[PDB]
Amino acid sequence: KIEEGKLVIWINGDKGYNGLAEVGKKFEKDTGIKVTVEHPDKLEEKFPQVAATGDGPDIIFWAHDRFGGYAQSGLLAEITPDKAFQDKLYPFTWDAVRYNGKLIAYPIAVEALSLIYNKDLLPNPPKTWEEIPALDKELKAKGKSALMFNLQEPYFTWPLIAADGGYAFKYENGKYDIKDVGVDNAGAKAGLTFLVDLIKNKHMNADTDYSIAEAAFNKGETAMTINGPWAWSNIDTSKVNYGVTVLPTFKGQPSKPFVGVLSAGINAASPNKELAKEFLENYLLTDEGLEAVNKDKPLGAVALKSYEEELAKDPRIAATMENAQKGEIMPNIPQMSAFWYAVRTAVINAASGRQTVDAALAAAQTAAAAAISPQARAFLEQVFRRKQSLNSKEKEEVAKKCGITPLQVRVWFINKRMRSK
Repeated sequence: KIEEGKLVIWINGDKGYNGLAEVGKKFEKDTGIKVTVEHPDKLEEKFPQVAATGDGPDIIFWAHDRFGGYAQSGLLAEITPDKAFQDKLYPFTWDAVRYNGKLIAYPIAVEALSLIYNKDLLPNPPKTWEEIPALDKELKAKGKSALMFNLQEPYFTWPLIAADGGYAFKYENGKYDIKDVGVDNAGAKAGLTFLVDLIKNKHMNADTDYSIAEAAFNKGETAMTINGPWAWSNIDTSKVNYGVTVLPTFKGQPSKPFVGVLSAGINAASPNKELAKEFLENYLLTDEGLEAVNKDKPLGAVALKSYEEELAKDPRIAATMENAQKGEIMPNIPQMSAFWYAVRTAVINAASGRQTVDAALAAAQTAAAAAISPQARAFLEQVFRRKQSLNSKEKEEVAKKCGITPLQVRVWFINKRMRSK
């Protein structure tokens, strides 16, 4: 589908989509072409599902880590800005959206998590994770808690897991080794054990999610939280007097948040590629365009040099970049999705007691390193249960929705049907 003559954009609900729509209005006013902005739930999972059949938005916004998978599946159109335009954004942001030699998206913002604390409840935030238990005990005696953050998404817990040595994929020569995962090494175990101990010792609740953590902090119930710039807006309206700073250290090591580059990709099936290019290059990626988005929900640090250097005057932005500096820009390779799913499961199981820390991370390593991820395998079985044979078109479709190779799909089905007698 995807109607030619207009632009449909998808951006996560925690971002300034209303601000983005304002940029869209400007675009429509100048060009006459309508821009509709939508914020579907689980949009990063839905995109492959719809784009696999040539449908979906013309433009998709998400951190660069999901884009290598999309590009590998041929769901993203190559972008080719002139050197003049590329010079307007930091070289490392273009690097983040380069896959197999091709730029596959326009960098927008550089996202990194930071420690957010209530200045009135804690004028001096802890420098180490180790201090949190004792700090929490004190606050509890006052009917308050020390720390609350989303424990359901590995994005928020990864900074601690990686602090003492945990890593996603090993960067050997000049590439990531998809078979060398570091979610089960000494550093990862130490990090996760500390997190589980916090929950075990009633310093945090295993079911605390994004909404719960945000409500408690903006209510003055907890002294600290971990989140990104997009959340500053709601805190401002809460009147809570907060500060944004470097994340606590662990075992004397800095927390290492995975840094994401919020980027805009163009659907390979879009019949509005030139219009998408014009919108992104001439309207959004301008000081005026980004400011409009920022006004709705803070983008944090950005890729556009001219705007980043103005934002740099803001201490919350310096804090964001300081944390970004301590962590690392995440890989954009296809396997990142399996990685995230693996850590998500491990943290949830370790925190609930379904698995010991060692058992949880052992399974995480296997899951993240698997040639066919558990998610992909599950999808394959669902399809197989309905049809044990697929033609070329169907195989291509399944692969795209799957985030796996067409040959992988083909051989899996063959192996699945093999018999001996």
